[PDB]
Amino acid sequence: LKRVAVAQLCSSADLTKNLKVVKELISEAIQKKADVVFLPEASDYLSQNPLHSRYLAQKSPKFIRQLQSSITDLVRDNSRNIDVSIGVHLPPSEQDLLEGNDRVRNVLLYIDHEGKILQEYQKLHLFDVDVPNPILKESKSVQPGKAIPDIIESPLGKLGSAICYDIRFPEFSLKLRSMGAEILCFPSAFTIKTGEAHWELLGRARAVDTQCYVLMPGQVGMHDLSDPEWEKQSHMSALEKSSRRESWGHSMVIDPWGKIIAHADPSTVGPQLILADLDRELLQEIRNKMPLWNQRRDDLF
Amino acid sequence: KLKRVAVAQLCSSADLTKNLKVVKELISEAIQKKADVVFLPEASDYLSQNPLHSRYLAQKSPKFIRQLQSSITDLVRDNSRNIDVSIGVHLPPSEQDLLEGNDRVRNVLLYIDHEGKILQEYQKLHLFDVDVPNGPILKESKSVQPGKAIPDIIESPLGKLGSAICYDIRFPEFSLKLRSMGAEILCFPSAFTIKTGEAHWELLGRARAVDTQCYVLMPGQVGMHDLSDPEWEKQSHMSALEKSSRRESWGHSMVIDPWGKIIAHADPSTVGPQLILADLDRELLQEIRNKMPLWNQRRDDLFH
Ligand SMILES: C[As](C)(=O)[O-]
Ligand SMILES: C[As](C)(=O)[O-]
Repeated sequence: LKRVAVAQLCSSADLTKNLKVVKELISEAIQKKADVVFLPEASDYLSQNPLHSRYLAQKSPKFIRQLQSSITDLVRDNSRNIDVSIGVHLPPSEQDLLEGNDRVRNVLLYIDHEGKILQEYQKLHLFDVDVPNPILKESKSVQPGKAIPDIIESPLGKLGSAICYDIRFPEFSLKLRSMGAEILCFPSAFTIKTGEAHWELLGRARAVDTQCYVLMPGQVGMHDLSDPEWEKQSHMSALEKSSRRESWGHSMVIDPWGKIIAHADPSTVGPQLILADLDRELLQEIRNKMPLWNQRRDDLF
Repeated sequence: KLKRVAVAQLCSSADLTKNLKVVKELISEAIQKKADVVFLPEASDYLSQNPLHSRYLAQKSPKFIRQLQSSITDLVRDNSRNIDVSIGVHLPPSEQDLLEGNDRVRNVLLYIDHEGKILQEYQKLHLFDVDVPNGPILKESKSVQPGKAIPDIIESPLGKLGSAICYDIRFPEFSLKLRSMGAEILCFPSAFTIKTGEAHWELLGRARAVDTQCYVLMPGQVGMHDLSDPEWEKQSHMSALEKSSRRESWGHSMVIDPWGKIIAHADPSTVGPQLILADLDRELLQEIRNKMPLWNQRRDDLFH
């Protein structure tokens, strides 16, 4: 058995405040003897609009460097290793700007106990949706990724990584299992409407489809994305402020048979951590008994 | 603006004549309820005791199908009203199969129109070869030969129909292909086990519905099956010890909208045959696809 921690939190537009929360969760995870901690999409910030995101993305590299230092500090202080999977934003590179692509990068970092970034997964499927009872277009601020993420040989086993919308495209999850995934993660900032309808369904489905443990770290609650300093500098009227967002939470861990084995406590309000012990022998037993990957029709599909 | 579907739940025996009677009653009920199409489960002609039994019964299936074709035209004529029928049956191996040393039966999903014309015979692609958790070892491939073709989209009275069977549901790329080809409605006629049914039946149907943004129809076998066949047991020189033929199906037949909402579901208080009805809404389906345009947002540059 190996221990995973899944974090649930509520990002503001203040990267400093968000970093403090992130650090506390990582510290809690080490104290609870988790070997890896998984944090949601956009753990560095959430923004009011594309202009705001571009402004905040400039601050993200410092957030990441301070986080790297904080992990090595926490590991050394507690005398125990932990790896961190965390959703952040990155600003466009110098080359991107020259090519006329001034969009930010929605990225999932895997940072090991040495504070080294082992992977930077850039979100492949962008959330451009008329949410059933606001009209969202992530591609107005965000640039899509160019590559399928490699499987990570984590302390928990073979890990396949994805972000939010990615979960809705089953071919991605299937590919990660084909590449050797035993564990999938979907750090997310889900809406209330789609969360109530599909969050648990999609997580359990991916787990059952792929015979993988599935980790679902989610943003939760009502966000306050106000940023007086940005609002002043860009000369905003209060009428064009868009600082309210709300996220579904219900962060969970699902076993390869679709059983929810850990779930966020709905009665606790702030950031929270959930723990699960993962069983490699149960995973192997499920795959042995129902050998889906020996039964696919690759000749046709 | 709405189109009515009927989904049948039944309990097949090894007796093709008895099974036909039940199928005929359900189709009759569907026409009376003004369903445009009726969907029946996998193995609606028969279920068997073992691979040898299946091969023996499959020889009787062509007669079953001809009688069914005739029954449909008779029912259409007598009610002055059209219906199409989707039904899981078995078929014996072809001469070409036999020449290749393949005497296994075909697990096929038939689409039959109101004139009794067979429009499609989809031969099941993925076969149920699994060790059931706290259950029996099952190997469909011992009795059944896997298909070699992706089923064409059927332009049914309800809309564009993508067809699959049972175990096919567990392979998301199949349902994804059906939607890519233009499906608006998916069907998974099944004979699902108790153990896997309790765990995954509702999950898989709802998942496929929301994955593909299609209506999903799930006609299921239900109950403890009577696989008794005295004349065949005699012919096979089967002892009473070998005669213990136990099989049980999950049922819980349902219809699911493209958002994953269950809109019709079998009554759990019946273990016998029953029909459920649903009105399918084309506007809702198109609305969902418009608001979340998944098929405009895939990464074919990476997956394929
Ligand atoms: C019994 As036939 C040859 O119409 O499938
Ligand atoms: C043919 As006998 C009744 O001896 O098994």
